[PDB]
Amino acid sequence: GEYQCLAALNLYDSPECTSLATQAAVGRHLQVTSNQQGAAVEVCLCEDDYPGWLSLGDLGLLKPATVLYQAKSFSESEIKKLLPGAIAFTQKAMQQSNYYLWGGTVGPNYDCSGLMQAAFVSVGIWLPRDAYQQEAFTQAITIDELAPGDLVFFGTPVKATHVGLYLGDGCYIHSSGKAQGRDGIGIDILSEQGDVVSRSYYQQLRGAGRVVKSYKPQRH
Repeated sequence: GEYQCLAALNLYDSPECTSLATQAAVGRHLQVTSNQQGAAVEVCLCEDDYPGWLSLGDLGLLKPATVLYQAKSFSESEIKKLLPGAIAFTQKAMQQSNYYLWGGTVGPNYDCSGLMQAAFVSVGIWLPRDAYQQEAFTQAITIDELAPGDLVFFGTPVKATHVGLYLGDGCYIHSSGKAQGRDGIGIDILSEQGDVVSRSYYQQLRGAGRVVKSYKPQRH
């Protein structure tokens, strides 16, 4: 059935609950499946269709839904007006102590795609959870077409593995990891003239996307 989260919940990428997949903010809706494995149960968050594993203890942090989640729609022009608020969310998040948390979604500690999802949700707009899904979902544009509030994608030939929010003037805001990044939220530029972090990510640049609708996944 469908439930509302009474507290922020961790969802894991396996029944073993050793690696975080996403986090569900208080008030989100999820569906609990009959697939229980080990000490966990498979769930699927409603707003982004994102699957993961919930500890069986956390079932007491759910309240049954009698009104099912339905996604809101926005026109392209409505979305344009909301982009400044998404940007502002990221700027404020950068100012709170934070590190790069794989699966971090509720804050203050984000992963790259989790920051994007949280920023857009703050203005009412849903994105899918993972970077490759955010690229599939958004309207592909060229690098040269980037405008503030568009998403910047980085990764392998197979898929995007990283994402940031374009600010203008080649600059973007993102959460990035330890090995090549800042271990948290910061500013980089799409230029080989940038600093070593900027250069590292620039080498992996894949594409760019514009948010032209709010995500409305399929009801399973």
